[PDB]
Amino acid sequence: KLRWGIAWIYSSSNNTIITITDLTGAETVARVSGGMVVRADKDKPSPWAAMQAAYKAAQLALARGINAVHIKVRGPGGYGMKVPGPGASAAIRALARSGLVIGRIEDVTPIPHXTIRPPSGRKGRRV
RNA sequence: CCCGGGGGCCGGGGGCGAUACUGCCGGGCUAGGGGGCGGGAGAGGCCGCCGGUACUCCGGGGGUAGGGGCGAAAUCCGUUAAU
Ligand SMILES: [Mg+2]
Ligand SMILES: [Mg+2]
Ligand SMILES: [Mg+2]
Repeated sequence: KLRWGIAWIYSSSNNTIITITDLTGAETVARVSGGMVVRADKDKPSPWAAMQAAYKAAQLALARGINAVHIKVRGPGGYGMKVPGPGASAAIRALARSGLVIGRIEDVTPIPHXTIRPPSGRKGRRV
């Protein structure tokens, strides 16, 4: 008997956030971030930070009764980075090793169908 | 240098001629141009109605305490429940 849930992974260039919830996504069983598992702010987007956060969220979900999960990885969608950051792969790898039953792995980064004006002006981030 | 003769001194007018070229007058054409008909092409324009995701904000439910940012941080957001 497999109780199903969803692992949302937010992999940005500065941090990662793993939220494990029920299959409707309304009930949250666990939620970990890189700042909750890493000493300094410089290591939040580290694959180590994503790996240990995925471990902690997985043990919490297994302890609270979730044994199977789909995976939805994402980055900051719209006027930002349209790809998951550097910790999504490590997070899913730690999820797989934690003993949780994997369903479907999908990218759910929100895509603007046009858009809004992004930051940094018109000369870019360095001029 | 002076004398004598011819030429020019770029022009005006008169007379007699020529009609290729330009102009004028008349007639006729279709080669350029314009006006058409037909089937298509186009982010051409104005006007009206509608949608797509993204986004921000707001209200409620889940769930704690971080989030955001950077080369590193810090200001900043958050325990009136944030991400
Ligand atoms: Mg003489
Ligand atoms: Mg004279
Ligand atoms: Mg003289």
